[PDB]
Amino acid sequence: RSYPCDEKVIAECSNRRLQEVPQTVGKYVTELDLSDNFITHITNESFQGLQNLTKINLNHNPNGLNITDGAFLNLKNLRELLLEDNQLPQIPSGLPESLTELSLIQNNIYNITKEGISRLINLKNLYLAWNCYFNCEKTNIEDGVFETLTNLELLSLSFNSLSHVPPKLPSSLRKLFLSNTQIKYISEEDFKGLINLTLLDLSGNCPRCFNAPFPCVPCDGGASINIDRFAFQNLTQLRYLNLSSTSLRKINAAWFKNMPHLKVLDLEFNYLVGEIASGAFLTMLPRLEILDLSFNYIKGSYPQHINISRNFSKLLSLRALHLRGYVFQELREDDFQPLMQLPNLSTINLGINFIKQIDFKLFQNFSNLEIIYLSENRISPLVKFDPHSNFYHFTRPLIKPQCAAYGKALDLSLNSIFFIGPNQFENLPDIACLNLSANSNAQVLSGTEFSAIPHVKYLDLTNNRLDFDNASALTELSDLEVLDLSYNSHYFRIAGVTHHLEFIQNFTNLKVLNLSHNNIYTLTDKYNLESKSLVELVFSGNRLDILWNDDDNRYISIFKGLKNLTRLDLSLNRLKHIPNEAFLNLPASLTELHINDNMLKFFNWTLLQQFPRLELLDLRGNKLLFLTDSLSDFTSSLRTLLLSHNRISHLPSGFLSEVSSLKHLDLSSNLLKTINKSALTKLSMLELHGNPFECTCDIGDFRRWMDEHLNVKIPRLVDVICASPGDQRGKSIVSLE
Amino acid sequence: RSYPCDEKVIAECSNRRLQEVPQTVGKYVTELDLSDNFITHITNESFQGLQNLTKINLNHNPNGLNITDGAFLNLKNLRELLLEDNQLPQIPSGLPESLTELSLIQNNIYNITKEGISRLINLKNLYLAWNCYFNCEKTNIEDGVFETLTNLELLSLSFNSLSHVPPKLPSSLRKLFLSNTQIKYISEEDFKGLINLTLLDLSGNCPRCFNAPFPCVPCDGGASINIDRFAFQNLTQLRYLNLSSTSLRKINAAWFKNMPHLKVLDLEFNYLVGEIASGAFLTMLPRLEILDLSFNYIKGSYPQHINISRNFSKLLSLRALHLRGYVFQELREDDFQPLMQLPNLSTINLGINFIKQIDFKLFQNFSNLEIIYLSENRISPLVKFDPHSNFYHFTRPLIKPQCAAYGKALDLSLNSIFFIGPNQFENLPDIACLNLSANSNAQVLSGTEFSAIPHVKYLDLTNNRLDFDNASALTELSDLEVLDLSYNSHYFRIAGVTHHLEFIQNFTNLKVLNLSHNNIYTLTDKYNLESKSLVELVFSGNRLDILWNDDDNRYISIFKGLKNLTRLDLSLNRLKHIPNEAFLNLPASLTELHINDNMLKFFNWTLLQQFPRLELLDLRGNKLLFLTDSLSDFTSSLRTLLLSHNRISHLPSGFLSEVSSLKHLDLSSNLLKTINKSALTKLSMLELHGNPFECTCDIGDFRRWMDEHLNVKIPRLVDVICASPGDQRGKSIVSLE
Ligand SMILES: *[C@@H]1O[C@H](CO)[C@@H](O[C@@H]2O[C@H](CO)[C@@H](O[C@@H]3O[C@H](CO[C@H]4O[C@H](CO)[C@@H](O)[C@H](O)[C@@H]4O)[C@@H](O)[C@H](O[C@H]4O[C@H](CO)[C@@H](O)[C@H](O)[C@@H]4O)[C@@H]3O)[C@H](O)[C@H]2NC(C)=O)[C@H](O)[C@H]1NC(C)=O
Ligand SMILES: *[C@@H]1O[C@H](CO)[C@@H](O[C@@H]2O[C@H](CO)[C@@H](O[C@@H]3O[C@H](CO[C@H]4O[C@H](CO)[C@@H](O)[C@H](O)[C@@H]4O)[C@@H](O)[C@H](O[C@H]4O[C@H](CO)[C@@H](O)[C@H](O)[C@@H]4O)[C@@H]3O)[C@H](O)[C@H]2NC(C)=O)[C@H](O)[C@H]1NC(C)=O
Ligand SMILES: *[C@@H]1O[C@H](CO)[C@@H](O[C@@H]2O[C@H](CO)[C@@H](O[C@@H]3O[C@H](CO[C@H]4O[C@H](CO)[C@@H](O)[C@H](O)[C@@H]4O)[C@@H](O)[C@H](O[C@H]4O[C@H](CO)[C@@H](O)[C@H](O)[C@@H]4O)[C@@H]3O)[C@H](O)[C@H]2NC(C)=O)[C@H](O)[C@H]1NC(C)=O
Ligand SMILES: *[C@@H]1O[C@H](CO)[C@@H](O[C@@H]2O[C@H](CO)[C@@H](O[C@@H]3O[C@H](CO)[C@@H](O)[C@H](O[C@H]4O[C@H](CO)[C@@H](O)[C@H](O)[C@@H]4O)[C@@H]3O)[C@H](O)[C@H]2NC(C)=O)[C@H](O)[C@H]1NC(C)=O
Ligand SMILES: *[C@@H]1O[C@H](CO)[C@@H](O[C@@H]2O[C@H](CO)[C@@H](O[C@@H]3O[C@H](CO)[C@@H](O)[C@H](O)[C@@H]3O)[C@H](O)[C@H]2NC(C)=O)[C@H](O)[C@H]1NC(C)=O
Ligand SMILES: *[C@@H]1O[C@H](CO)[C@@H](O[C@@H]2O[C@H](CO)[C@@H](O[C@@H]3O[C@H](CO)[C@@H](O)[C@H](O)[C@@H]3O)[C@H](O)[C@H]2NC(C)=O)[C@H](O)[C@H]1NC(C)=O
Ligand SMILES: Cc1cc(-c2[nH]c3ccc(C4CCNCC4)cc3c2C(C)C)cc(C)n1
Ligand SMILES: Cc1cc(-c2[nH]c3ccc(C4CCNCC4)cc3c2C(C)C)cc(C)n1
Ligand SMILES: *[C@@H]1O[C@H](CO)[C@@H](O)[C@H](O)[C@H]1NC(C)=O
Ligand SMILES: *[C@@H]1O[C@H](CO)[C@@H](O)[C@H](O)[C@H]1NC(C)=O
Ligand SMILES: *[C@@H]1O[C@H](CO)[C@@H](O)[C@H](O)[C@H]1NC(C)=O
Ligand SMILES: *[C@@H]1O[C@H](CO)[C@@H](O)[C@H](O)[C@H]1NC(C)=O
Ligand SMILES: *[C@@H]1O[C@H](CO)[C@@H](O)[C@H](O)[C@H]1NC(C)=O
Ligand SMILES: *[C@@H]1O[C@H](CO)[C@@H](O)[C@H](O)[C@H]1NC(C)=O
Ligand SMILES: *[C@@H]1O[C@H](CO)[C@@H](O)[C@H](O)[C@H]1NC(C)=O
Ligand SMILES: *[C@@H]1O[C@H](CO)[C@@H](O)[C@H](O)[C@H]1NC(C)=O
Ligand SMILES: *[C@@H]1O[C@H](CO)[C@@H](O)[C@H](O)[C@H]1NC(C)=O
Ligand SMILES: *[C@@H]1O[C@H](CO)[C@@H](O)[C@H](O)[C@H]1NC(C)=O
Ligand SMILES: *[C@@H]1O[C@H](CO)[C@@H](O)[C@H](O)[C@H]1NC(C)=O
Ligand SMILES: *[C@@H]1O[C@H](CO)[C@@H](O)[C@H](O)[C@H]1NC(C)=O
Ligand SMILES: *[C@@H]1O[C@H](CO)[C@@H](O)[C@H](O)[C@H]1NC(C)=O
Ligand SMILES: *[C@@H]1O[C@H](CO)[C@@H](O)[C@H](O)[C@H]1NC(C)=O
Repeated sequence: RSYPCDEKVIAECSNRRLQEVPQTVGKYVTELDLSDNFITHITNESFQGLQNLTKINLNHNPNGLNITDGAFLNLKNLRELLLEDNQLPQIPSGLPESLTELSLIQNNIYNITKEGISRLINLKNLYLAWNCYFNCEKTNIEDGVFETLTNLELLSLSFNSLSHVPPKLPSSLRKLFLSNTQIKYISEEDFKGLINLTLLDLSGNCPRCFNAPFPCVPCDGGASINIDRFAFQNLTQLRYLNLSSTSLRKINAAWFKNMPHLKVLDLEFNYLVGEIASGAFLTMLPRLEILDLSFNYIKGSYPQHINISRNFSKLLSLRALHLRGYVFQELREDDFQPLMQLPNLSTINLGINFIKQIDFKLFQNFSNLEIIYLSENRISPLVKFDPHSNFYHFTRPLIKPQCAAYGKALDLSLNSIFFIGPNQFENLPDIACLNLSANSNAQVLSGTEFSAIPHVKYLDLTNNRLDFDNASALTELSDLEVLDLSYNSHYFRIAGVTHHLEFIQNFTNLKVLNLSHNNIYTLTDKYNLESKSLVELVFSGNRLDILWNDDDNRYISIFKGLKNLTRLDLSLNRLKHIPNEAFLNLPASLTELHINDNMLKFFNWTLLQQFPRLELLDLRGNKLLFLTDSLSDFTSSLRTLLLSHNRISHLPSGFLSEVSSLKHLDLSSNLLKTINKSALTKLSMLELHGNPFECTCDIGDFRRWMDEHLNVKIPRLVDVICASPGDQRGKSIVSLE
Repeated sequence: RSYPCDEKVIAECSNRRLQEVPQTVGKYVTELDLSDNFITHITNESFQGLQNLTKINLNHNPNGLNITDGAFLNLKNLRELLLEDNQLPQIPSGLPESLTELSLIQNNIYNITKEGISRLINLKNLYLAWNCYFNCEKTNIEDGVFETLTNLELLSLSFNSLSHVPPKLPSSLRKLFLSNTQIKYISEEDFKGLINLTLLDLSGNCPRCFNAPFPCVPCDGGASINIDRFAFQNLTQLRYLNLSSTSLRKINAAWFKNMPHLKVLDLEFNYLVGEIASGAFLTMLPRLEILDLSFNYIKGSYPQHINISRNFSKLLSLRALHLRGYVFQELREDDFQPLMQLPNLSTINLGINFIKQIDFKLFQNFSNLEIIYLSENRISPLVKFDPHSNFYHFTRPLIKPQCAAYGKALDLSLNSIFFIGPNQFENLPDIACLNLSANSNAQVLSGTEFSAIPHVKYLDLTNNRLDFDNASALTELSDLEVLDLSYNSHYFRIAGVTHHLEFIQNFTNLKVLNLSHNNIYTLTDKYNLESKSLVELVFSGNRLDILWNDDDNRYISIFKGLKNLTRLDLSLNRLKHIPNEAFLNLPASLTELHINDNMLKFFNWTLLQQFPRLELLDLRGNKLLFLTDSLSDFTSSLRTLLLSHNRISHLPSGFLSEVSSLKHLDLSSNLLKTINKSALTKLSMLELHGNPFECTCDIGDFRRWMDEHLNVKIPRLVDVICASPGDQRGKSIVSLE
């Protein structure tokens, strides 16, 4: 059995509290990840007899790291070497020339000398970020240090006190990163011989200090980055340009004269309100797809409308427009006239703009609109950290891909819609995906509210105060497949009416329903509970304990009518015990059942006979004390059984040698002391970490079983620690002799 | 020493896990509180030799309670008897006739018979609430059961299935409570002989269901409470009338014809929008002081303005007007014209109305306005449970009394003020108290924002995103005494500027400052830190650990400048150790010092010599392991010393016999095993509960000290449990022989 690393050939050996490099690693290993360990020393004997290695990860070691000269030199096949967050005072000496990837981020490297990297001619990707950052005083770049690296495609020098663009850069460069490098002025000679440059990042130089995870210092006298007219004169191949947080007031149109392939342009966190109103540079970008002009607002300025230049109609290739934090009161049809002529424009981002009123008729004017993002605005009822991240642009999808896949998406979440008005969805396009999350919506749903958009397939109504007790609630949305009513708190509770879940029956296509954290302790559905389409139900964070503890036993067949249900989540329901009759009434069509994070003192395993389709049973975070011995007689379909964070002290005799269908069995964080031969198949995984094991002679039977059943993978063996005796405490069960 | 009760003559014996009534109670005791105990049986021998008792509290027993016939009959001086939440099936038989107060709330009493209460002629206050509630089917009231009780002033029958008003009620009645009693119709004969009635509560009968902590069922066909024109024709002495949640659409003015003393009128949770627009009943209330018409809104109706009847000018005695949940878009000067002529109107409650715009010039039109409550509205930047509770009306003060005491109060909390506009406080009265809490205000304070109201003495700016790095921040408010910047998260952090607390110096009257949970780990104030007015600083939930762990020791005199400081809160600062030099730099003028809920491993008691005014030292929730023996040489002013929730295993020899000024010493929830004679004055209190005491022969020395020092009060002796041996485990240290 592979110890302490997990073989897959890639060997995962990260976060295992290793004080030194393990010599128990196989010679056949090509990739070794030793990150997040307490390793302090690296020598030539650390990777002895490992010529087959290509990738070595030694990040965040310890919790600095001492590396001898030519410690990696013996490895002729080493191509990737990650040495991030190691507190290295300089570049490691005698590095192998075979390297193509090198990452030296978050170290104390203040000098980029020829003695360290000039020998490495095979380097393709080089990362030297967060080295001389707020310590430093200036990063010493040796004259023509990168000139010898003629095969360098990517060079990241971001987050370093540079002041000036490094001279004598290789012509092979395709991606250049110089973010937060204190470079105030850019000249024509800075990017002269870079004919193959596709990416240029100059963000955070003379910045507009906002919500940043890193220290921000703006330039003296509110100064902007000074870029010469002829600075980007020979960057014909540039596709990506990042000029975020550069305190720009004006954009010279001449910068894009010899730039006809520009695909992405980042201009967020600048002072360009005037440039948005009249932009000459907009006629210079016919191949631009993504444009970000976010958080460009004037401090204390709340205008009536957004001033969009007519030159926005010249952006023929535009697919995405990000106009967050412009801050304006009203959006009219006339204001967005230049964008209406754009054929590829599918995404509009108007989040965090505090817009009070929008003339929603303007969105059906667009040719190919797919995403309308209006989150964190003020629309009211209408009546009659990691360094390898994009810090200034949001990479996360604006709408959940599950929602957006159905069709036209509209996000009206975190607004002032405290009730759905009769003209709320007036003159709106054919929306298939709608988000009305955290609007504090206290609407009594009757089946008249969503009449204007009756083709919604995915509806997010989370964190509201909605009333869906009426049988005709949401019935106007016949094509509805997904309904998310998570964290909904009833504001007009009626005894003998709340909760009335009769509305779900009327839907012919509703497959996914989530009424989690709704605080359902009362049901009034006289007849239970039919839905021939529903496959997934999330009933987590409710009060099933109250419902099933009922003296009259009224809610005994609460989910019996859902004869198509495959997944059921009953977690966080404060369940101490499930009545035998109530469990038998659960749909026999279930494949996945979650009863985790409850207070279950006991569980009737015999009742599993009425569930012949059950493959997954989640019983984690409960108060279960014992297990069954005759599990084979109750189940023959169960594949995954999660019993972690329980009070199981003994494994019954003939448990593993009963269930033939079982593959994954989690018994971690329990009260197991020993595993016997009698208790000891198609099992592929067995979790046992965080158990108080007695490392004596009684554990010997289970150790022999581990060597006899090598295929049964036991994860994180280092966390399978002995509780007693004192001399064996701390050590792993596999480390015994 | 009094055990298990604490003598004060009133004997507190509540929540002490008592399975039976203690016989160790003194005969001199007049008041005994045995509530929240596990007592199951009550007999005539339970209170034997206690003739001096007047008040007995047996509430929430157990966690029902079995009482024998005439168990209390032997007590001739018993006047008050509380028997709440005891699961009593009927009224206790053979109760003493001497009783004046009786509470039988939250029991299973379904019958009010003559055999139980008719003998009790001395009864003044009777409470029979939550007895026949949602079980029941109807509460059986015997004909003329209350008729014999000719001395009854208060009768509460609230939360019981009554259906009809009980006939033959005593003429002595001053307060009648009939809330949520299923009484749909009120006739002239219901309150005929009640000439001395001052209070009538009929709330929750035919209700408008809302966020109620109790079950709510509205009347059939949206029915309102039917009150006869002459139903209140003889209630001339009525001062308080509660008609909340009665689904009223119209108020008959005839109900107040013979009611000239009505002081308070509750009409919340009804459908009286039309009545507010035109109310004939308003001319019938000249002596009315408090009027509540909250949550009267029309469902789905968001009107442009509030329609206030001109008859509101006839409410000459009005002091408070509560108009929450009316729901309207804009408030104009003309809309509040009838209220402007009212001389006593001091409080206006317009909370939860979603008002987008208010013409703030209308508030200076009022004669004696003191409280302007506009919380939970939509004002944006202006540019160029217990049964004895009032369930329908808010009893809590609208503005904190400490704020309101300074003068005219304005509450604009939980609104849309994301920045302070130039016309935000345009045409506003002389405000001395302002609340701008939870507005998500990201304003860069410069000293121009609060220009229109420069007489603010108390300013609440909690839960915002404010920037106060500018030295001229809030300096326009020269008379400012209290500034609350709690939970403020800086949205625009600048390295070398954030945090800059230079603004505090300019204030000549700032006494109290609260910058708690501001996450202050960086300071840039080149010179520390003068303020000759500040007496209290709350620096809790910050990062003093980072500030004092500084390699250059820049923030060593962080609070030295505040030469008037008496109270300093340094809790939740993640402090593991305080540097000796940094502690000496704290103000000598201090009287109260809180360093609680930190991670302090050690504390230098010697440094207390530079603090001759220190009376209170809070060191709770820390990791302190040992104490000093020569405390007398370091302090002679210390009165209170809180050391609870620490790791103190030993009390040094000559600790109590050193500090003569010490009165209160808390050593609870520690690791103390025994207290010696050598370690064993003006001490009045000594806390030691939750300590692992070794109840052997070594504890005997401390037990003798307890009997010798009876004046040194040890609270909750039942919680001072032995850890070892097994036979003594669970028992109290005072229970040993
Ligand atoms: C200024 O603006 C520029 C341009 O917008 C930004 O540049 C981007 O920066 C991000 C973050 O550093 C880059 O993202 C990284 O891309 C790597 C390559 O992935 C591409 O190629 C593979 C195939 O080889 C595709 O599968 C994939 O879809 C991509 O097309 C990834 O390897 C990186 O992944 C990392 O994160 C993930 C998720 O956490 C981990 O699982 C990985 O292990 C890994 O650590 C990452 O996604 C992006 O490529 C850059 N743009 C371009 C065009 O190259 C600047 O960041 C921005 N500056 C600032 C300061 O904001
Ligand atoms: C209310 O309840 C609903 C229903 O449960 C919730 O919606 C589901 O949320 C889960 C996440 O919690 C979604 O599942 C995730 O989908 C990701 C994307 O799936 C597509 O892409 C992958 C490839 O990347 C394909 O294999 C797949 O077939 C899909 O086409 C997956 O990447 C996620 O997988 C990862 O996490 C899971 C654990 O969650 C691991 O088991 C995986 O190994 C993997 O690491 C994941 O499956 C799900 O799609 C959502 N469903 C719907 C209909 O939206 C709501 O979120 C919930 N609401 C609230 C507020 O709680
Ligand atoms: C930011 O920081 C400030 C300053 O610390 C906080 O404001 C103070 O908050 C405390 C409570 O946390 C307030 O103290 C309370 O005052 C009440 C009223 O006292 C006045 O009236 C009595 C007579 O009724 C006078 O004797 C007294 O001198 C005052 O004039 C008291 O009733 C309270 O007592 C309760 O607590 C004590 C223990 O502290 C118990 O012994 C009592 O039995 C009782 O239960 C209490 O003393 C204080 O007045 C506030 N000051 C100001 C200026 O507002 C802010 O709350 C804080 N902000 C946030 C968001 O945390
Ligand atoms: C409807 O609108 C609401 C509100 O706008 C929206 O809720 C938001 O959902 C997102 C996505 O689920 C939440 O963001 C997440 O935040 C957690 C931390 O709290 C992160 O872990 C998430 O992922 C990050 O980390 C991953 C790596 O582990 C990355 O791969 C990934 O790119 C992320 O960086 C994620 O960011 C967000 O917190 C909520 N907001 C609120 C207010 O609830 C909801 O999802 C919308 N629904 C639909 C159908 O669009
Ligand atoms: C309907 O309105 C009336 C009048 O406003 C409400 O009466 C008030 O009820 C509360 C709680 O029962 C009383 O307060 C209690 O007073 C005692 C004695 O002072 C005190 O010991 C308690 O701690 C508590 O403060 C209050 O006195 C009483 N008002 C009057 C003038 O008697 C009634 O509660 C309302 N009904 C509902 C269901 O909301
Ligand atoms: C300024 O406005 C805010 C927001 O309304 C005020 O905060 C509110 O403070 C009160 C207590 O003073 C909290 O209400 C209740 O407190 C009782 C305990 O006294 C508790 O039992 C209730 O459950 C409830 O919490 C209220 O939650 C709190 N609101 C927020 C958002 O924090 C603030 O006190 C006002 N300041 C001044 C100076 O008036
Ligand atoms: C001086 C000034 C401040 C702001 C201002 N105040 C805010 C309050 C909250 C938030 C977000 C809202 C959603 N959740 C996270 C925080 C954003 C802002 C902004 C802008 C858009 C950055 C706007 C203007 C015009 N002037
Ligand atoms: C159908 C309908 C619903 C509402 C409606 N929506 C709300 C959302 C939140 C809150 C509060 C706000 C502060 N925090 C606690 C909850 C109150 C309301 C109300 C009223 C006043 C009850 C209003 C009208 C006219 N029609
Ligand atoms: C690094 O290791 C070498 C091993 O020869 C040792 O001589 C040197 O002192 C070590 N340096 C540090 C900083 O640990
Ligand atoms: C770009 O470089 C080429 C090669 O030296 C040259 O012909 C061309 O004139 C340069 N562009 C500009 C605008 O100077
Ligand atoms: C984007 O627009 C161009 C015309 O400007 C068009 O040729 C191209 O096909 C569009 N892209 C897509 C993905 O359709
Ligand atoms: C927007 O739509 C309206 C109505 O169809 C039309 O009159 C107007 O010309 C459109 N404008 C643009 C630029 O799409
Ligand atoms: C349920 O919705 C329908 C449709 O609007 C409405 O007629 C009916 O009155 C609603 N039910 C209740 C109880 O209000
Ligand atoms: C769920 O219902 C659909 C029809 O709406 C059906 O195709 C599917 O097979 C059903 N699932 C099960 C497991 O019966
Ligand atoms: C399981 O439930 C059945 C009834 O459905 C009952 O006969 C059996 O005794 C139960 N077993 C346990 C362990 O409670
Ligand atoms: C109450 O106590 C008496 C004591 O004489 C006993 O006879 C009776 O059975 C008890 N009843 C209950 C319900 O505990
Ligand atoms: C009730 O009021 C009427 C009219 O004022 C009066 O005639 C009658 O005597 C009153 N009854 C009592 C009991 O006061
Ligand atoms: C309330 O108003 C009346 C006149 O309607 C007046 O006589 C009385 O003094 C006022 N109350 C107070 C407390 O001033
Ligand atoms: C309100 O104040 C304005 C301006 O002083 C005045 O013209 C108007 O008559 C006032 N109205 C009332 C009813 O107080
Ligand atoms: C500080 O406030 C003053 C007064 O408005 C302003 O002139 C000054 O520019 C502010 N400081 C900064 C750094 O903006
Ligand atoms: C503040 O300190 C000065 C020092 O001269 C003193 O005169 C003044 O009384 C103090 N004020 C308060 C409120 O303690
Ligand atoms: C307390 O601090 C002083 C210096 O101010 C030092 O001499 C003394 O040793 C310290 N005592 C402890 C217990 O650290």
